Amino acid sequence: GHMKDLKGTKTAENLKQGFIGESMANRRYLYFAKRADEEGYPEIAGLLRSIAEGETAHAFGHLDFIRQGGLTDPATDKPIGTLEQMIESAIAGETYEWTQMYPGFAKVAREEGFPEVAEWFETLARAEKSHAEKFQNVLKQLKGGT
Amino acid sequence: GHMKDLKGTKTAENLKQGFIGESMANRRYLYFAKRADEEGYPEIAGLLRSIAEGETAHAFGHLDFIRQGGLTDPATDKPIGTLEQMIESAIAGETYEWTQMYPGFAKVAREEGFPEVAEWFETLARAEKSHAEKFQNVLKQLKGGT
Ligand SMILES: [Cl-]
Ligand SMILES: [Cl-]
Ligand SMILES: [Mn+2]
Ligand SMILES: [Mn+2]
Ligand SMILES: [Mn+2]
Ligand SMILES: [Mn+2]
Repeated sequence: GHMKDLKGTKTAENLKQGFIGESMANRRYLYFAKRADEEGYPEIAGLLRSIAEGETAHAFGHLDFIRQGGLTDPATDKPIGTLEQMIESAIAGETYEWTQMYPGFAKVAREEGFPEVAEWFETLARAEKSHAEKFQNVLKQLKGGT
Repeated sequence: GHMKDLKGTKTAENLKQGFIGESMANRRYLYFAKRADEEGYPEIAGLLRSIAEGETAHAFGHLDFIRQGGLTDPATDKPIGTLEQMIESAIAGETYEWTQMYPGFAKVAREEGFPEVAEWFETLARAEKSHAEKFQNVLKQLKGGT
């Protein structure tokens, strides 16, 4: 029982990268499943969806080791030990997306001659602003307010 | 109607990074929802799950622009225009994970004194090998075989 700290280790970075790849895999497989669905391949669609559940299990297990080891959220570098911390992590990521990421992407898309992509990024910025506000309302309630 | 190619643009990289962040957000929010569930916060859990659906919509829309613009899969740098290409992308990512990513992570985890994390990475390598084989079997069927 020689217990070591994950902070600042390569393993900590590897758990974060594992989480990213697992997250992408579930999204990709469910996206692919819709193409199988369209074209009439229910067994392929079903396999994609079942393997996607595996990737959920993998992502969540990475997060368990991250949280239990006192590492931060891969997306935000904020702690995710408690429910309030998790909501704070949500708010930080949403805030980054609507105040920095998506408006910057929309500006670049317009500069590069991709106005339809820019309008999408603008739509998303508005959506993440909404998400942030709604998470802020839950945080206020968790902290004992209205 | 002055149509430009997304390949090699900043916008192409921004769609990929958008996809990564959206993927992580859906995973994180569903993970957070389970903590809300445990502790008896059904309205918070429900909000997390509903916002997670938004993040699905966002991720899938990024993939639509990627695919429609002839860009490759953020996770594998493989085309994802057709169902067979999507399955090939799945196989490539699974193959990377079991033949390189997870065994390398397990080796590093053991070196750094994290055997329980290593055993997890070893479990995952075995799982991704299984996923690869099962996707390879579907690809063989899509190509007209048994
Ligand atoms: Cl089928
Ligand atoms: Cl509640
Ligand atoms: Mn996996
Ligand atoms: Mn959001
Ligand atoms: Mn989003
Ligand atoms: Mn897999």
